[PDB]
Amino acid sequence: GPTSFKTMKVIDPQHSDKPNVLILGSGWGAISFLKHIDTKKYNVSIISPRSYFLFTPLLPSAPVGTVDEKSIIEPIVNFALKKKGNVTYYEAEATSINPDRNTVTIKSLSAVSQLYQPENHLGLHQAEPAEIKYDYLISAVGAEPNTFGIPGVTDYGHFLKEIPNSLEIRRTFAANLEKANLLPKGDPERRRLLSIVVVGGGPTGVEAAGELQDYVHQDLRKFLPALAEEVQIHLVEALPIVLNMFEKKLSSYAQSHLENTSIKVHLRTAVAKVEEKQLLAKTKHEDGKITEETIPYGTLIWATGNKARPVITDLFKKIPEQNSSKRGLAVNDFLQVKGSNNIFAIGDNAFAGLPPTAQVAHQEAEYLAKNFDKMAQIPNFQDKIDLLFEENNFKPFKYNDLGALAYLGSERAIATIRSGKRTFYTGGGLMTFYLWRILYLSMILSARSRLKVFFDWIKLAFFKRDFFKGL
Amino acid sequence: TMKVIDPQHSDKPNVLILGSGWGAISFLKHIDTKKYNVSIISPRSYFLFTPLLPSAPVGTVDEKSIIEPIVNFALKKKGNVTYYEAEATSINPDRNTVTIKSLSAVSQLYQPENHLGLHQAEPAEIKYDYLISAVGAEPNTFGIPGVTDYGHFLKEIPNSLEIRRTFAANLEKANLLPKGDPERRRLLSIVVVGGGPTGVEAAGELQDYVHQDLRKFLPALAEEVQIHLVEALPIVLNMFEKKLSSYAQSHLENTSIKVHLRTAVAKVEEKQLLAKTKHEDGKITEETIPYGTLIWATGNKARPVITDLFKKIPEQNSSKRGLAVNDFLQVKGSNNIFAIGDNAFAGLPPTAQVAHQEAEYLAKNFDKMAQIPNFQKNLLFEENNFKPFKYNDLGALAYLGSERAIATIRSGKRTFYTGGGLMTFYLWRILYLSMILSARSRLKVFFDWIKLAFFKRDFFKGL
Ligand SMILES: Cc1cc2nc3c(=O)[nH]c(=O)nc-3n(C[C@H](O)[C@H](O)[C@H](O)COP(=O)(O)OP(=O)(O)OC[C@H]3O[C@@H](n4cnc5c(N)ncnc54)[C@H](O)[C@@H]3O)c2cc1C
Ligand SMILES: Cc1cc2nc3c(=O)[nH]c(=O)nc-3n(C[C@H](O)[C@H](O)[C@H](O)COP(=O)(O)OP(=O)(O)OC[C@H]3O[C@@H](n4cnc5c(N)ncnc54)[C@H](O)[C@@H]3O)c2cc1C
Ligand SMILES: [Mg+2]
Ligand SMILES: [Mg+2]
Ligand SMILES: [Mg+2]
Ligand SMILES: [Mg+2]
Ligand SMILES: [Mg+2]
Ligand SMILES: [Mg+2]
Ligand SMILES: [Mg+2]
Ligand SMILES: [Mg+2]
Ligand SMILES: [Mg+2]
Ligand SMILES: [Mg+2]
Ligand SMILES: [Mg+2]
Repeated sequence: GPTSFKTMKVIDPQHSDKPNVLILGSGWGAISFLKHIDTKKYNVSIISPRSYFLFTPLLPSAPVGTVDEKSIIEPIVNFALKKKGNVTYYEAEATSINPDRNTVTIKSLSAVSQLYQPENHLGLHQAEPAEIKYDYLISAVGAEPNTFGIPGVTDYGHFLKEIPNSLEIRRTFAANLEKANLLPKGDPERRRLLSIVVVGGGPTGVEAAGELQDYVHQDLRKFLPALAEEVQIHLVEALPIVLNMFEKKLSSYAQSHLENTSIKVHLRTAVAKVEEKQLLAKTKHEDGKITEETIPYGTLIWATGNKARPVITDLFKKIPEQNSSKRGLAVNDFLQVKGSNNIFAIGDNAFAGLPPTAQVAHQEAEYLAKNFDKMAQIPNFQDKIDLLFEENNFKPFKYNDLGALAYLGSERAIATIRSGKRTFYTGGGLMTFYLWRILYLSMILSARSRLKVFFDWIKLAFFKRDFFKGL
Repeated sequence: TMKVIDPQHSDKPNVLILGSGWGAISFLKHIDTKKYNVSIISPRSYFLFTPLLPSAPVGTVDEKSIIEPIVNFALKKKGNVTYYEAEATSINPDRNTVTIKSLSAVSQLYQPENHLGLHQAEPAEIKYDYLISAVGAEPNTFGIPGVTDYGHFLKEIPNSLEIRRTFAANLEKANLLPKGDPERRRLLSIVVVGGGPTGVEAAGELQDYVHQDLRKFLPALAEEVQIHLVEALPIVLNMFEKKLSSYAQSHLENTSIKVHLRTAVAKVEEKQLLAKTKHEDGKITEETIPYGTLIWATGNKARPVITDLFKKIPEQNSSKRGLAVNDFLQVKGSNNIFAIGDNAFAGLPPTAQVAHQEAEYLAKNFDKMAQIPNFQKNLLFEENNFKPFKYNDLGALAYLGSERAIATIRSGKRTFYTGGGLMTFYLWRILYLSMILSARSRLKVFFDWIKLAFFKRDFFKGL
C-alpha cells in the first residue's frame, strides 16, 4: 500500500566526476566493449551472473574433450586487471532495467569485486536485491535458446549454449554408452542408447555432430569398436539445405562429407514433439506431402537459435518506441536503444537486421567504445544525445561481413573469408580445416585461453580425448 | 538366483585385481597378459596420482592432469583385460568368488565379445584362480565428532572439487562483509589437520594461491586469510631429519601459516572446532578455533570388505589394520589371495612407494609361476626358492609452498641427497614428474606447470 516500507538499496558511486558506465553481460558484446573502453575517462561496472567470458565457437568441441571446458573460458577479472582505471564486477543477474530512474535491478548476488585500492564498503548481502545506478547503460545480455513451443525439448533435450550444457551432454552420452554396452547386440534399446539427435543445421549443430562423430570414430572405436559402429548421429534441419549462409555448393560438399562420416541428415524436417525416449519428426517434402517419423533417441542436442530474454522483453513494455519489438531491442545508427537517451544495446539483445553472431557483436562493441572515446572529448555529452551524435558528425555503425567457417568432423571444414565485395578464400577440404584452427585460435580474446586451446590440440595429436562422465 | 562369471574359455588362469590405484595399476603394468587372463574390479575408472592431489584444489595442477583412465593402461596389454566399474562388497575365499554391487559398466578389451548378461545395480559374483587385493584404505576420523559432516577429506578427486567449492564460496561471502567483521575472519579461515607431507603441501598450495593469485585482484582479502596447520606430534614432517622439520616449520610460519603442534582436534562443529594442546609439561590447554574450511589430511583405516574378510580366514581373525601377509605377499591362510598396498599389513608404511614396489615384485613372481607347471595345478614358493619381498626405501619429499621443498634421496644404506631449499623444489618437480605412470598425465602436469609460469591458477567454483 501507500504505507509501504519498501526500501531498495541503491548503489550510486559519486567520488569522481567520471561518468558511470554500466555493462550488462560477460560475453562477446560486453567483454569486447570492456577491452576497448577508456577507464581513464569512465568508471566501469559490469553485471553478469557468469564470472567468465565464453569463447563460443569452440563450445561444440568441449562435450567430447577435443578442447577442455576451462580452456575456452576466461575470468572477467583477468580482463579487468588489464584496465588502468576502476572496474567493478557484480556477479549477479539483471532482472529489471529501470530507464526512467537510470537504474538496473539485480538479484542472485553471489559476489562483488572492486578492482581498485581504496575499496568502499557497499553494504550488499548475497541474495538481497539492489539497484545499480548508471550514467550510461550498455546492454549485452545476449539471448536464450528457443524451443518454439515444441513440448519436451526443455525437459528431455540439452541446449548447446553454456558450459554446463557441455557437461550435461557428456554425462548423458557417457551414461548411455555404459548401459548400451551391457545390452546384447540387436537389442533395440541398445540401438536407442547409442543414438544421438542434433537439431539445427547451422554451424553449431553441424560442428556438434562432427565433433561427436570424431570422438566415436577416433577414440571410442579404439576400445569399444562394436559399440562405436552402432552409434547413429542424426542431424535434423527444417530448411532444404544445411549451412544456408554459405554458397549452396559448399553446403552440398558439407552434407556429403557428413553423410560419408555416417551422420544421417534429415532435411525439410522439423521436430513436432519430444518425449523422454523418442521424438516425433515431420518432413515437408518438395511436392507438398508430409510424412511423420518417430525416432528413438538416447541423447538430444537442441541447437536451433535464440529468443529475447525476459529482462529484455520486460524493457520492451516500458519504452513506448520499443513496444513493437520482438527479436531484440531496436537501436538507431549509433546503437542507442530507441526511446532512450541513455541506453545502448549491442550483440544479440539488439536487433537491427544483422545476423546474430559474435562477429557482429564484436564489431558493435569496438565501434561503441570508440564512440565513447569521442563523447569524452565533447563536454556537452555529460534528451539531446541522438542529436549530439549527428551534430558532431559521428559515423553510423557499419557492419563489415568478414565471412564464415564450419568444421565438419574428420579434418574437413568449409570457409569463406571476405571483406567488402572482395573474397579472399572460399572452399572446403583438409587445408580449410587447418585454416579453421589457426583462425579460431587467432580470434580468442586472451593469451591464457589461447595457450590452453593450443595445448589441448597438441595433446590431441598424441592421446585420446578426455571423456570423463563426471569431471 | 545369483549370477556367476567364470571365464573358462582359456586354460589361462584368471587373475582378479581389486582396485585401480597404486597397487592395482602398477601390478597391471607388469603382469604378463599372454600367460594370464586379467580382470579388474573398481568403482573408480581411473588411476589417481595421489602425490599431486594436494595441489589440485587451487588449480596448480588440474584434476584431469593427475588421473589416467584404466582403459589406457589396459590397451597397452597384449592379452585380454576386462574392467568392471563396480564395488567389491564381499570376498568369498571358500568358493573363489568376489561379490560386486553398484555395477556401472563392463569393458571387455578383447575381440570376441561375450554377452555376460549383467545388468546395472544387480549383484554378481566374479570367479578367480588368483586374487590380487588392492582396494587401499579409507579416511579415518578417529571417532572425532563432526569431521565427516563438516570437514573434507583429502583422498579423492571429488574431495579436491569440494574444497575448492567450499573455499571459493567463503571468499565470496567474506568479501561482501565489512572489514573487522568476525564472520569475515571466520570465512577466511582454513584449518588443515595433519602434519605429514600431505597436510603440509595442502597448506602450502592454498597459501600459494592466496599470496600469488588472489592477492593480485583482492589484496585486502588475501591479507586476512589465515591458514592453520594442526599436528598431534611435537614436530611436522616427522619422518624426516628433525633439522629439515625445523626448516619446514620455520618456512611455513614465514609464509604466514599458523602451525599448532602437540594439538589434537577434540570435536568439530559446523562453524568452529575444539583444539587441545598437550604441553611437554603434561598440562592441557584448549582453543575454540572458528573456521570456514576444514581439511582433514590425516588417518587411514581398513575398508569393510577387508574387515569382513578377517572373520573368514582362520589366520586372519587377529588382524586390525590390514591383511596379514607372508614374505611373498600372500594372504596368510590362502594360496588363492594376495594383497598389496594399504589393504595389506607387512610392517611397512602405508605409502605409494611401498605399494608400487610390492606390485612390481609380485608381477615378477607371476612371471615365474607361469614357468612352474605345479602352480598351474598344485608353501610352494619356499621349495621353488622365490626370494621374499625386500622393500628398498628410496626417500621422501615435501613441497612447502613458496617454491621451497625438502627432500631426502636414498638407496639401501646410502643417502645421496638430503636438504631443503629453492633447488630442492625444482628437484621435487622433476622427481614427481618422473614418477607419473603414463605419458599423457606427465604431459598434462608439465603443461599445467608451464601455464602457471605465465598465468594465475584456474579457480572456478563449479568446474
Ligand atoms: C555453441 C555456439 C557456437 C557459436 N559459434 C559462433 C561462431 O563460430 N561464429 C560467430 O560469429 N558466432 C558464433 N556463435 C554466436 C555468438 O556466440 C553470439 O552471437 C554472441 O554470443 C552474441 O554476443 P552477445 O554478447 O550478444 O551474447 P553472449 O556472448 O552470449 O553474452 C551474453 C552475456 O550476458 C550474460 N547474461 C545473461 N543474462 C543476463 C542477465 N539477466 N543480466 C546480466 N547478464 C546476463 C551471459 O551470462 C553472458 O555473459 C555461437 C554461439 C553458440 C551458442
Ligand atoms: C593426498 C595424498 C597424497 C599422497 N602422497 C604420497 C606420496 O607423496 N608418496 C607416497 O609414498 N605415498 C603418498 N600417499 C599415499 C599413497 O597414496 C597410498 O599409500 C597409496 O594409495 C597406496 O596404494 P593402494 O593401491 O594400496 O591404495 P589406492 O592408491 O588408494 O588404491 C585403492 C583403489 O581401490 C579402489 N577401491 C576402493 N574400494 C574398492 C572396492 N570396494 N572394490 C574394488 N576397488 C576399490 C579405489 O577406487 C582405488 O582405485 C598419498 C596419499 C594421499 C591421500
Ligand atoms: Mg555480452
Ligand atoms: Mg556466451
Ligand atoms: Mg546482447
Ligand atoms: Mg547469447
Ligand atoms: Mg589421437
Ligand atoms: Mg590399487
Ligand atoms: Mg590412487
Ligand atoms: Mg591396497
Ligand atoms: Mg588408500
Ligand atoms: Mg564450512
Ligand atoms: Mg601464478
